[PDB]
Amino acid sequence: ITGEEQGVAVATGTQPSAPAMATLATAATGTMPEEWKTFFSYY
Amino acid sequence: PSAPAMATLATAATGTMPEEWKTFFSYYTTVNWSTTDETGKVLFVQGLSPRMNPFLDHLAKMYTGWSGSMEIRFTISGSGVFGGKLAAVMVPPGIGTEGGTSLLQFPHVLVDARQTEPVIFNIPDIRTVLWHDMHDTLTAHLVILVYNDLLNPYQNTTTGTSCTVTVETRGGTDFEFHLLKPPSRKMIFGADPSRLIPKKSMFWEGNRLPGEFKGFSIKPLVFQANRHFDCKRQTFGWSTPEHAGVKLNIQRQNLDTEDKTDIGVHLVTGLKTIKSQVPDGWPDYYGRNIILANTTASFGEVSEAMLGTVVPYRVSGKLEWRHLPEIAFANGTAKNSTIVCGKYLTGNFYVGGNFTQQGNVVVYPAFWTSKHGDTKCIGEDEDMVKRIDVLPQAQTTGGNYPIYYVTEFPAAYLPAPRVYNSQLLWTSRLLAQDVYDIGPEALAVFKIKDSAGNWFDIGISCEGFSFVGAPTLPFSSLQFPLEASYVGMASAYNKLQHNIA
Amino acid sequence: PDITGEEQGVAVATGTQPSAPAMATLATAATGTMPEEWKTFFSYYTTVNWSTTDETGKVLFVQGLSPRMNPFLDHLAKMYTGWSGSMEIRFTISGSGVFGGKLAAVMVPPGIGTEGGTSLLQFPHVLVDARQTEPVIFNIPDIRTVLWHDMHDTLTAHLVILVYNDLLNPYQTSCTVTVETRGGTDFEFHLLKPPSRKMIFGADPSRLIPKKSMFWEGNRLPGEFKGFSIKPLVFQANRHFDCKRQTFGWSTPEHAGVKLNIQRQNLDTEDKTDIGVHLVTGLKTIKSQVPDGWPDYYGRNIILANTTASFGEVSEAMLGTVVPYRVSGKLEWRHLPEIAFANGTAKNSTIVCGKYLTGNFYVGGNFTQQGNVVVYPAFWTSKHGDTKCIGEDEDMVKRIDVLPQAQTTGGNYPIYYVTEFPAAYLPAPRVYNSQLLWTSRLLAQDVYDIGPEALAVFKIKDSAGNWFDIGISCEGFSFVGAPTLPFSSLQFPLEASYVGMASAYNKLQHNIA
Amino acid sequence: PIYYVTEFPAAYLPAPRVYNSQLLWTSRLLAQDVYDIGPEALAVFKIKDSAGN
Repeated sequence: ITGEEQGVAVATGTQPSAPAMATLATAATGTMPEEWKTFFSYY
Repeated sequence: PSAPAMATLATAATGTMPEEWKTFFSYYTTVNWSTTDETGKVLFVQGLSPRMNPFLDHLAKMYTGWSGSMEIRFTISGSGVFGGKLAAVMVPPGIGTEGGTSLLQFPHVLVDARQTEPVIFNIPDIRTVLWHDMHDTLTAHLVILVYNDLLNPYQNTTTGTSCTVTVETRGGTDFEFHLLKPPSRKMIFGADPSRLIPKKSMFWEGNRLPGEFKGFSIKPLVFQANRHFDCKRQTFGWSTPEHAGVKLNIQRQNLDTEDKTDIGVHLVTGLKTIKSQVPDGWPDYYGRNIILANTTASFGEVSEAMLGTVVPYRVSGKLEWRHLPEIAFANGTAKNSTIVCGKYLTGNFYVGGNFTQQGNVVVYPAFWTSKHGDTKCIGEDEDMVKRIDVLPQAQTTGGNYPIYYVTEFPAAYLPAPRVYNSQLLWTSRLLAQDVYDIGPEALAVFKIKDSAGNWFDIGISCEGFSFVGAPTLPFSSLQFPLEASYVGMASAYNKLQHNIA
Repeated sequence: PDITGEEQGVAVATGTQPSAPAMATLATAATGTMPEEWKTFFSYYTTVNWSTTDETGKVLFVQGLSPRMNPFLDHLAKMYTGWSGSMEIRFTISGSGVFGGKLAAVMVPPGIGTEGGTSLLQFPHVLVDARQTEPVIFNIPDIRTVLWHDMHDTLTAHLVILVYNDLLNPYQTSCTVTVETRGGTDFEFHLLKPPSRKMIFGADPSRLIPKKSMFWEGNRLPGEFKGFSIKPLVFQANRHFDCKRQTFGWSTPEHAGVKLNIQRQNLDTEDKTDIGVHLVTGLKTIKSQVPDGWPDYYGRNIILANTTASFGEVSEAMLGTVVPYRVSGKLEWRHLPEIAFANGTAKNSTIVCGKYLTGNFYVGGNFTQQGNVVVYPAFWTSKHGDTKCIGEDEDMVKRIDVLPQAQTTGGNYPIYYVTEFPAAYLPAPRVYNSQLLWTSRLLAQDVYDIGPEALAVFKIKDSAGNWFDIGISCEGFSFVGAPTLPFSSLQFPLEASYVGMASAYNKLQHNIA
Repeated sequence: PIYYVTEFPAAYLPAPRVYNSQLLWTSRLLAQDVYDIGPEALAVFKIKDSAGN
């Protein structure tokens, strides 16, 4: 069966951490996703 | 007198839907997947060109442009036992297929070696312009890489085991030719390069010397001037392509050796010229510094002669000539029964033969003397090819190698005697009278069939040299009844494919 | 499941799919297209000449309905096996308003005979004046007996352009008429094939005469083609091949020399005054002991004398230039001279040559070694009093067997193709040929359907619009339908089109200024 | 560990060669700036020959 690009594949893990640590990091530094398209830059 | 009725009855009898070449898939190639093909190895590269599907191949000759996508139908026909994974990568237009392993960092679909159904790929039609032109190569590519090697559990036959991948093509739902053109009409910047290689081997003459085709040779380098014509009508040789032989005016012994011991040398006049001073049909390959000493009668003492057969021309009378025997060709004034000069067609042209009468005559290159030690086809040597002012050439063009066509010519010591030919005679007659589509960065590709599934692409460049993918393919394995079949315009920098036992 | 259909397979999307419909619409707008463009407009087909000398009822243009009538349909036809429907004819006369005459197009139904004569005016004709100053548009209905037509059907409808009123010319010239064709609304191809899948059975007569004069080599001696000649009787033994692959000759179509072997013996002629002679053994033979490729024409009674100086012989046998066959050493041969060919018995120094190639074979030449050689027939002459082209004389045409021969046949005169050969004091040297070389290669490799009383008629066309019909008989001989016509006028770069199967003993057609 | 091998002429030594701790460029850099490679870390560069080895 043809396997997709995006990944048709199976997920696996063992004893993982949380995703709230991602929120912790996002708090640490307020990095909105696509910033560079927001502010001019000297030329 | 007529009726629609009659047309209705014919549709009943025969079932034709009025444009049904767009519905089915048609054969394109078969690519061998070996149990010895290393990861990343490129199985299959093919840029979007209408020229694939035979039917669009036909219809294209009648159109100036094209658009839309096309479909590729793979049939992976392995056993249920074989393990293996085949990668499919679409290359954004203009990015090269340089090296397999890398490409894999594109987005890519995986195709398993044990698939029960064929796979249909729609090569996208990414374009910057509203409609393409019949020669445009800056198109999206499809690359089929090997991702995990073809595992066969069985190794009792230890090596050389294989699987078969057959390719079929169709117009996409949206493929549509654009501008109607008469068949046979030359497009601006070139004629249709389809008519370059005859269809059948039977018709294959070499451009160097007349003979029956006997196979192909591969070299790292390639070089020929005479009767070699580029895609764009330029030609650095000196001859019209007709193998008519070279017909000359014979001057008497006025500059023949005066202290001779052997058959004399006679300065001649070309009478027809393409290039100044050069007789039309001067044999291109012969030894430098030839010695005509000891040339009593036999000529077999000469090292690299190009002996020619002789016959009279527009004599209009009693044949006052003597018994015209054979000629040795030469070039370069000498102080004795020798011919010193070489490397260039600057010097005066001379004729080795027992001639006494002044007049005009035809001579054909007819036999090759050689040194007793020859193991080399006529034209192996740069040093012996003859230049006017420039030798064209080709070397490995992005992993693609130049080929010489090989043909028989009678040639003294050499067992199985051969001459190397740059261009097929056909390809030469054309490309003389017409300009051809082969772009500066192009490679017009042909497909050479014999039997047993043997095939190998030959491609023609701008310069008009024949190219091949790999450098050592066993030509020895082929069957004579070769057949050519145009393919398309492949990007010069790609690798040409090859599939032979 | 296991079964796989003509159009099936998993659909897979890779990478960037760029919204096909929008771009397709953009392109469609960029260049409008109808379902079949080649049916909306008229395409140049053929021009035919019209001379003041043309009596009433002279046929100008004969064209049985086919796809070949139009360029685009002609090219498409490669992809199909069958056709149906009508074709629209647009024809024009161009001429000075001073000229006067009328021309009548009639759509001849299949069963009618397409010859001239005033009776052909008497069924629905459309007529054009030399002053009309407008194309006239008339339709060719597709009358059939069979539900659809094959690609070679000879039962098709016919178009004849007659001279109605002669072409008067106040001053004292040839006008020109052009034909433009168009697919009808009803035209429709049928069973679909790949091109490169050659026509039916590989027995197709269309593969006989090459489409361009660039390839028209002759079957008697090598060289580039110079037109045709008419004769009351036409004959040749060698390289002549019948419908049935029967050949009374002694040669394969190869036309690449004679593969012979020389015996050292000088045959003890006069030590002077002649080059002596060697007997010959052929390395190869298609028939009886006959070496492959002796010249079919040369003088009997070859008096070799004084020949030591040069080949000044009368009534020549072919002089031929010589090569060593192949060797493993340096070169065993010496100073190979020009050969002169001969057959029969060496009764004397001179070789007694018969009309028949039954005797031993001999060559005049200063040989002394033994070895294999190849010789090419390369020069000829006769006595100064002669002007006859090579192959004209019955007697000099050499025979093993029955000498095939074509008589003036049912209003048709057999023809020789003429090509040039190197020869001297024979003004404009020519050699006569029963066949083209392509019609010798073929007819060797394949059997054909050429009927016992049927001819395969080909339309050979000048540039200047002239045309005439050449038909290949079961015997392989070419025929045309006049005792004499001005081939002198013929422009050298001809083309041929296959016209179909026509009964032998019906006259052939011709239209030359 | 590895030696970058290069050729400069010598006597009596077939296939003359020299051993090198660092490419010239890998030395030019590491002079001009403080690259952040750690005490127990390796900056890994993948070397692909033509043909894929």
